[PDB]
Amino acid sequence: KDKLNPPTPSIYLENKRDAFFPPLHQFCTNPKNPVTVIRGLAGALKLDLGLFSTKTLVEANNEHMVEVRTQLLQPADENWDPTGTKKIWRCESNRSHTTIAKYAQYQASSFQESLREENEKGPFKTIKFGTNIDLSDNKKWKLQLHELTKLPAFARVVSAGNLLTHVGHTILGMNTVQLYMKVPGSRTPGHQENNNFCSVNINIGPGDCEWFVVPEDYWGVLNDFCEKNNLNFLMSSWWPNLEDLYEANVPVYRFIQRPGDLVWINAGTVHWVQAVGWCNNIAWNVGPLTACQYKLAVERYEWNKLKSVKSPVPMVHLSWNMARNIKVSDPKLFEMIKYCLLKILKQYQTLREALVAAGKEVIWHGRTNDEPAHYCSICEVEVFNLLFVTNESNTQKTYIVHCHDCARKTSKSLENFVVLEQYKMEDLIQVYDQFTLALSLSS
Ligand SMILES: O=C(O)CCNc1cc(N2CCc3ccccc3CC2)nc(-c2ccccn2)n1
Ligand SMILES: [Fe+2]
Ligand SMILES: [Zn+2]
Repeated sequence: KDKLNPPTPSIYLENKRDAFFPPLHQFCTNPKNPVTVIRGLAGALKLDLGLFSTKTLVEANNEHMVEVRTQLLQPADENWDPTGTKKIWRCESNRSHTTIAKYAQYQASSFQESLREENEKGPFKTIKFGTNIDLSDNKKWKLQLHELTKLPAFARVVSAGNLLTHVGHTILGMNTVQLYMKVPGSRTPGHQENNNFCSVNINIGPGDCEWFVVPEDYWGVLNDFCEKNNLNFLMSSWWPNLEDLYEANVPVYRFIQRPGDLVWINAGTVHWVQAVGWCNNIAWNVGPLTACQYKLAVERYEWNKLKSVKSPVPMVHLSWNMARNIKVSDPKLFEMIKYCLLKILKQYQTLREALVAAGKEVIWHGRTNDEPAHYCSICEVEVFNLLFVTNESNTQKTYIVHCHDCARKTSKSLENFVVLEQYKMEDLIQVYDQFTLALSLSS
């Protein structure tokens, strides 16, 4: 069908007025739009993309680390097995490190080589993709990060309407900017974002990228394809065969992102990308305050536990911060948060009471103000409030956190552990009790 090749939701911007017009924000965060391409965004805001050019990056921080992915240059929208015999999803890629200076030299020489060749099944040539360049340090990237404060609020790295701002600590690559340096054929394999959070991606240019997008509600079909073909959906590198998807009645959105175009990847949207030319891209996550975002983040948080994968967004910690600090006025979002908090509060009460009835002391430990969420050092599950720490780590004040189950598996009666409490019961009950739906007259 044509229903399987739907048009891309696309907003065409001319000026600042268009960029700050509230229907834009609403269009991006509408769950019916799996992706939104905001064309002409950088030009409309007079954003200086030059601050993210390879030449500028090399001058700024020439020894900055780059995670190199070495890949094969595959034809068009396809992915062939090493031998060029059949199309497959798997596309593993070896990792190494280099610096911005060294990668720049390669990106530039690759272009010169192409010019010289233009004046002259596979097997395929090898290319290198410069990935995951960490732009978190404001003292190294001051002008770069400042330029991105010119965006409308809903798309910024930091804003009051961004759940990731309410986490209250850094989640590298989500509430900090990552940069990608590309040559033609550089591929971002298929995935969903961490905990299904929206992503913002700006192409710096000078060349284009081609994007492939599948709506969130078809992710199970792709997960099933992965399980059938011995791939881990979450953790392996795969490039979907478009003929498999068409045969499975999965719609695929496909489009070109030109320099200065902003791509909004909506919550839980499955996507993959290839560079058509030589370009750089910048990206980060945003978590709009909508029922759909919160729900999908919680679903993936729980799915991650079943798949034994760490959630980079600590959804327990975040939910308590939301209750302390955000006046929520959408009834649907409100009820989801309230439901989650009650579950958390009740499981904590059940556990705390079992510990006390077993004669185990609970030690008042408290918390530092900007202290991150904790995860179990063994199984990597988020641990909230009651921290299980060995007698030795407690004495040494390293406070290495375990969850209850992992502690119990190590030390049957918890004789090797102390139990540390970061929040008083009465304080958590109050935050819950005082978290009520705020009235807003708007839709
Ligand atoms: O191509 C762009 O402009 C966007 C790149 N986006 C990426 C890029 C990226 N990587 C670079 C591409 C790549 C190439 C080859 C193998 C693996 C990977 C994954 C890491 N990883 C992720 C990622 C990872 C975990 C959760 C959410 N997102 N996203
Ligand atoms: Fe990503
Ligand atoms: Zn554990």
